[PDB]
Amino acid sequence: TXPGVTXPGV
DNA sequence: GATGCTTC
DNA sequence: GATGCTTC
Repeated sequence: TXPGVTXPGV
């Protein structure tokens, strides 16, 4: 997730 | 070191 | 099955 904690996603 | 899901 | 790395 994020970044942080990508997206999701990417 | 945690860490985290979403679309692709 | 592949992604996507940061801020915390």
